[PDB]
Amino acid sequence: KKGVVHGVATVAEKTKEQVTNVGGAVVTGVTAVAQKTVEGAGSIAAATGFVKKDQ
Amino acid sequence: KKGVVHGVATVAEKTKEQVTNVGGAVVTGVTAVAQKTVEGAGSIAAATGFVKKDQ
Amino acid sequence: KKGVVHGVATVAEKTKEQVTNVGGAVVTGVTAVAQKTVEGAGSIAAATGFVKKDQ
Amino acid sequence: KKGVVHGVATVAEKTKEQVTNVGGAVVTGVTAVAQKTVEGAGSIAAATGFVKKDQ
Amino acid sequence: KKGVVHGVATVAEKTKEQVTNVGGAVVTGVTAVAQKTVEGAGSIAAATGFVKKDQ
Amino acid sequence: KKGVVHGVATVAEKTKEQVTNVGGAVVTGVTAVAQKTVEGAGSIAAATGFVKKDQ
Amino acid sequence: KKGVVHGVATVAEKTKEQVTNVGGAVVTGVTAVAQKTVEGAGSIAAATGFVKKDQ
Amino acid sequence: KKGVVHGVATVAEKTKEQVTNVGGAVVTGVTAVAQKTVEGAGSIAAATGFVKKDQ
Amino acid sequence: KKGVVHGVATVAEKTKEQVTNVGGAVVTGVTAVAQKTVEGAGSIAAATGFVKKDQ
Amino acid sequence: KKGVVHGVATVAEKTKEQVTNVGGAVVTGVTAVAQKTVEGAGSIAAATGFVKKDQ
Ligand SMILES: O=C(O)Cc1cc(-c2ccc(C(=O)O)s2)sc1-c1ccc(-c2sc(-c3ccc(C(=O)O)s3)cc2CC(=O)O)s1
Ligand SMILES: O=C(O)Cc1cc(-c2ccc(C(=O)O)s2)sc1-c1ccc(-c2sc(-c3ccc(C(=O)O)s3)cc2CC(=O)O)s1
Ligand SMILES: O=C(O)Cc1cc(-c2ccc(C(=O)O)s2)sc1-c1ccc(-c2sc(-c3ccc(C(=O)O)s3)cc2CC(=O)O)s1
Ligand SMILES: O=C(O)Cc1cc(-c2ccc(C(=O)O)s2)sc1-c1ccc(-c2sc(-c3ccc(C(=O)O)s3)cc2CC(=O)O)s1
Repeated sequence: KKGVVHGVATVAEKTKEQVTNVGGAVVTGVTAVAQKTVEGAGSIAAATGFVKKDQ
Repeated sequence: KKGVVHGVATVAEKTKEQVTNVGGAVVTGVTAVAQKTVEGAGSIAAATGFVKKDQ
Repeated sequence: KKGVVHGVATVAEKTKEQVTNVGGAVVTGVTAVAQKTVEGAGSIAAATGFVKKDQ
Repeated sequence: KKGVVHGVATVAEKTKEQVTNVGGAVVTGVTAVAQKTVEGAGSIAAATGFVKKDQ
Repeated sequence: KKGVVHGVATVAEKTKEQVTNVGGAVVTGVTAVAQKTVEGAGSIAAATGFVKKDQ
Repeated sequence: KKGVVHGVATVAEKTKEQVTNVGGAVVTGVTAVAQKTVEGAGSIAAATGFVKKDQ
Repeated sequence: KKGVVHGVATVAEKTKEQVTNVGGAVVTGVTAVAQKTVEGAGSIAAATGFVKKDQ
Repeated sequence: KKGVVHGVATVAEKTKEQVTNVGGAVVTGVTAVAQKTVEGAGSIAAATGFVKKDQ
Repeated sequence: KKGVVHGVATVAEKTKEQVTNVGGAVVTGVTAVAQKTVEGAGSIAAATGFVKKDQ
Repeated sequence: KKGVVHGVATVAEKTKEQVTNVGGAVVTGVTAVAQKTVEGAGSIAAATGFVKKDQ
């Protein structure tokens, strides 16, 4: 076989899960957050996949 | 087989799940948030997939 | 087989779920949010798939 | 088989769900929000798929 | 088989659900929002699929 | 102060919420159920406050 | 002060929430159930407060 | 002070929450269940407060 | 002070939370269950407070 | 002071949390369960407070 990509690719066979991202956010997984009190200014309480590039 | 992509591709066979994103947000997964009190200015309480690029 | 894409594609066979996004938001998954009090100015309380690019 | 796309495509066979988006928003999934009080100016209380690009 | 698209297409067989969007909004999924009080100026209380590109 | 009750009482001051029940059911709280398919014979799908005393 | 009860009482001061139950069910709290498929005969899918005394 | 109870009492001062139960079920707390597939005959999927006394 | 109870009592002062139960179930706490697939006959998947006295 | 109980009592002062139980189940605490696949016949997957007295 032959393949040429510029990116971003994701090429496969017999594949149970696939995610391609440029951005941005993708949530595909099981996630449970239980929480009782959030205070403070300002605290990232429960972050799973996170990116902060403030300018 | 032969394939040429510019991106972003996601090419496969026999594949249970697929996500392609440029952006942007995609939520495809099970997610449960239970929460009782959020305060503060300003706190990211429960973030799963998150991207902040303020300018 | 043969395939040429410019992107964004999502090409497959025998595939249970598919999402293609450029944007933008796509919500296809099970999601439960239970919440009792949100305060503060301004706090992202419960974000699942999120993108903030304010200029 | 043969396929050439410019994007955004989503090509498949035997496929239970499909979403193609350029925009924009698509909501196809089960979603339950129960909520008791929202205050503050201005707090994104419960966001599932979200994109904010204010200029 | 043979297929050439400009996008946005969504081509399939044996497929339970399909959405194609350029825009715009599409709501096809089960959604329950129960809510008791919304205040503040101005807070996105419960957003499922959302896109804000104010200029 | 003085108080004598036989029950069921609920005596208070400065009190935001009150429920007295003998029975029977009382629903006073925020509740959101979103649901897509219920089958089976016979399955309690989503029960919040529940009592079954079949004889 | 003086108090004599037979039960069930609930006596208080300065009290934000109160529930008295003999029965029976009382739902006063925030609750969100999101659900996609229930099968089987017969399975209690999502039970929060539950009592089964079949005879 | 003086108090004589037969039960079940709940006597207090300056008290934020109170529950008295004989039964029966009481749900006063924040609860989020997100769920995608329930099968089997018969499986208690997600039980929070639960009592089964079948005879 | 003086107190005589038969039970079940719960006597206090300056008390943030109180639960009295004979039964039965009481759910007052924050709880988040996220779940993707339940099978089998019959498996208690996610039980928090649970009592099974089948006869 | 003087106190005589038959049980079950719970007598206190200046007390943040209280639970009295005869039964039965009481859930007052923060709890997060995230889960992806449950199989088998029959396996207690995730049990926090649990009692099984089958006869
Ligand atoms: O609002 C728009 O104008 C954006 C926009 C509008 C579209 C419309 C389609 C139909 C429309 C109609 O019909 O009206 S409008 S598509 C689209 C975008 C796609 C991808 C974008 C990306 S991808 C990326 C990075 C990738 C990798 C990085 C690293 O590694 O740093 S950064 C940034 C951006 C943007 C940014 O600068 O934030 S914007
Ligand atoms: O970068 C920041 O400064 C903003 C910022 C920064 C935070 C940090 C947290 C931890 C940090 C650390 O630890 O470093 S930083 S939270 C936060 C914001 C929350 C909500 C905002 C809203 S909500 C809204 C509208 C809602 C409804 C409208 C209608 O109807 O028009 S407009 C606008 C905005 C903003 C705007 O465009 O003005 S900004
Ligand atoms: O003790 C057991 O055997 C029962 C049992 C044992 C399990 C184990 C799991 C792991 C174990 C291990 O690892 O050891 S054991 S799960 C389970 C049951 C689930 C649901 C049941 C239902 S649901 C229902 C009705 C619903 C609706 C009705 C209407 O409308 O009348 S009646 C009745 C029953 C039962 C009945 O009274 O018959 S029993
Ligand atoms: O259905 C009923 O008949 C029971 C029932 C019915 C009532 C009604 C009220 C108004 C009604 C109307 O108006 O119609 S009916 S109250 C009540 C019960 C309270 C407490 C009970 C307990 S407490 C306990 C244990 C405590 C500790 C143990 C260890 O350590 O082993 S076991 C068991 C039981 C029961 C059991 O054997 O399962 S049952």
